[PDB]
Amino acid sequence: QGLMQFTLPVRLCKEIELFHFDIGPFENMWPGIFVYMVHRSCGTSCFELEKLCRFIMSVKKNYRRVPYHNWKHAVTVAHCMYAILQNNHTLFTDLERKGLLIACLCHDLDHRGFSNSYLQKFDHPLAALYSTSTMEQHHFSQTVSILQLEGHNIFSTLSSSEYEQVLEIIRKAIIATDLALYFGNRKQLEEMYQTGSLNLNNQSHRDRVIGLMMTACDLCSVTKLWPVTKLTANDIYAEFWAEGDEMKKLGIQPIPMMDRDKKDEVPQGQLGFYNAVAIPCYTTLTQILPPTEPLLKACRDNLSQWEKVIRGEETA
Ligand SMILES: CNC(=O)c1c(NC(=O)c2nc(C3CC3)ccc2Nc2cncnc2)cnn1CCOC
Ligand SMILES: [Mg+2]
Ligand SMILES: [Zn+2]
Repeated sequence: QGLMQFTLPVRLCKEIELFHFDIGPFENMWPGIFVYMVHRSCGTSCFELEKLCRFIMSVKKNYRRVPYHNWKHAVTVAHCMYAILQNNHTLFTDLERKGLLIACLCHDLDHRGFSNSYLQKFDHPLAALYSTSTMEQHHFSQTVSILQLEGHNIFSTLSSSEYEQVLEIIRKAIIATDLALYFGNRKQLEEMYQTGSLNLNNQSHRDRVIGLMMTACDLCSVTKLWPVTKLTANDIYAEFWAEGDEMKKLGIQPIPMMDRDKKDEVPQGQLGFYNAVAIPCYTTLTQILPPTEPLLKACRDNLSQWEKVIRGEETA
């Protein structure tokens, strides 16, 4: 009952509070870690533990054995959201605490390792069904499916209209992880913040901020200790290159990040990605949520590490 608290070994208990925490190589431990994060950020009364565990294991089952967009990534993204929530606890509603961890867990459901562009060029049926944010609408669709399985409705105690709000929080959160949308969203939040217009009681403003939190959480692999960030970059390029292979099989030249014949220009590509995407992302998020500072700091640190790789002072 509410007398049963989830607990972590001492190192995990302490370090899970750090933005740069790595959830480790033991898959069996990740459901325990997520439940722990839900109990401490939401509460032990937020979800029926039996439903949550059933919902978690179905979500895990619907993640694929791909190098990067996998179950480890879902929990990692949830953990980053947990860290943002714990250090900005005053700024979020009950529905947002409930819904955002779950959105992070579900945000890449049934990812096969291929971008929205590959599905468009392949003419995947999902591209007829969802003309933009294709994968992201599929991720949400899969979330809803899993909620509608017997014994899986973790939101069963909520009123009809709360359930609808929480699903709309989840839907918009998952859609926000379409990076094609992030550039617009970050520009808008940037202008809004500088002008002083930004207003966390304005729902459409809340939506934008949660969307940037999701971008930041989604990319949070660039905010880990260097060994984690460097090893995780191998996994994403494994997917990028498999997709470039598939682009080439369609007789289409892939963009450079997905061409494995450009493996030697990964440090250059990363430098490009941090300056254009990551740094601006965590910068804007740090302005809006000052206590998310360590994400930006660890991002600048890993940039300086890539610079070191370029100049031959570091290996990868
Ligand atoms: C839009 N750009 C690019 O998506 C892009 C790159 N994307 C990533 O590296 C990357 N993308 C995602 C999301 C977009 C798919 C997440 C993590 C990434 N990296 C990473 C590094 N370390 C550890 N885990 C992950 C690389 N080159 N470009 C082109 C150059 O862009 C400026
Ligand atoms: Mg995704
Ligand atoms: Zn993701």
